[PDB]
Amino acid sequence: CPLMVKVLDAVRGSPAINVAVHVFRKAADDTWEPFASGKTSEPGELHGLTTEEEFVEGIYKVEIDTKSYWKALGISPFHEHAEVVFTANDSGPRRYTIAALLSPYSYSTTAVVTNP
Amino acid sequence: CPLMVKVLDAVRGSPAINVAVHVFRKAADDTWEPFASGKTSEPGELHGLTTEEEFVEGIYKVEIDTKSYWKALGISPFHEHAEVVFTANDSGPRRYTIAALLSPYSYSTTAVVTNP
Amino acid sequence: CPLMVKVLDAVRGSPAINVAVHVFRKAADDTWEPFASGKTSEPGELHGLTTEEEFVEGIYKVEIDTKSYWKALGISPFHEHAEVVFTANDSGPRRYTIAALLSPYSYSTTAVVTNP
Amino acid sequence: CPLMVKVLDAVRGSPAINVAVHVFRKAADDTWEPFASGKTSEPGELHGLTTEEEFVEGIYKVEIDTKSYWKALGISPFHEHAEVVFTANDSGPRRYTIAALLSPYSYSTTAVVTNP
Repeated sequence: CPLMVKVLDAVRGSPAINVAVHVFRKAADDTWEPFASGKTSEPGELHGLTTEEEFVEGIYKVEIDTKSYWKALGISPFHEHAEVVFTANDSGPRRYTIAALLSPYSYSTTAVVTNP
Repeated sequence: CPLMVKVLDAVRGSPAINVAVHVFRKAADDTWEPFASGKTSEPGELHGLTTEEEFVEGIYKVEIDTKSYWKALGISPFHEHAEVVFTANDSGPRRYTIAALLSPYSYSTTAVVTNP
Repeated sequence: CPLMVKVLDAVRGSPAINVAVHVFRKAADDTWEPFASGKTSEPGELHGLTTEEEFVEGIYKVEIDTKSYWKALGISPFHEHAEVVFTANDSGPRRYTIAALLSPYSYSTTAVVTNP
Repeated sequence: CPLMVKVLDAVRGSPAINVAVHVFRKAADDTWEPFASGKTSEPGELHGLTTEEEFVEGIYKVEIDTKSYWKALGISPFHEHAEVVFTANDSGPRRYTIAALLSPYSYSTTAVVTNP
């Protein structure tokens, strides 16, 4: 698991469950290729998106469907979605945790990059 | 101003000056059309991007070139840019402030929406 | 102003109005001495807390009464208050802006420090 | 483990290791009693601070010595420390995760409160 996504809800102080996540990779065409997707589970995590073989250097985009999450709760949100765009670079083994902290009119995203 | 962007630097405790910002509007073809651009000035703000007449209902993207900002300081940051995507003016004209707080591996963005 | 406090609400996308703020300075006895207080006004700001002459070197505490803010809105929040503690003016006089972004279970605080 | 503390470094995109944490409980005297302490480990977590028997309803303070952490890295920080003050309330089983995201001039803190 070189790539993990974790989503938290700052209004309720809870993991954000059932949030759709889409991952894209920038293709030679300079367009965004579907790469992986999933919905967050009870602890607000999405595991198993990819494997070390497939997760080669490149530019990746992580799209989190925050608007549907707030709409389920009855809260009118500002953003259409939250996007995280980054380069993956070989340099030691790397694991990536992309964390997102959600409010209706604000979000924070942080990357924790560790080397096992 | 109907649209104002404010950018702060969490490492130095200072406004983020000379940050490039590009604004796009989603067209009828579902492509992103260039709408306005500029660079933050010394208080970390960008004003004058649009007028009330031009700033019609639509889906807008604000792209903040964070990577160039950190590289000019000697830091290799995680994100390629910070992107904020939102529906604007769909219940009438509003005034939008988009704020971004920058760190090398993390950013936060908040919207303040007022009714003129 | 040598000291300004700005408070935003991440749930509503709005400045946080009528929030009580108390400022304390650490005394020679290591107790917290009351220094200034006030309430945020409609743009979410509190000005006029002190003067350059009064705002000497020291350790200062800014206490933001977040709990009362959320309770007046019907929400039972996690934190009792938000506290910001910092050394001020130790290399000469500076101008401080203390910003706080509020959600029910999360808050962020940032300092912007400028040299007059 | 009803209480866990997790500390992240937004400059380096890493867990914040060896950060001192002190936990206090508000005593009948209305003063702060030492309750638990520790230093964060490699994944930036502090476990084992207390037990369900001892963690009764009350007001608790968590103090994170952020200033020493930045000083070790050669970065001049703004805050003396980060403080988190909250009430623990019986109402179902509750576990508390206090998360802190650190930058030199900014920090965020979030509570994730779950019921097993």
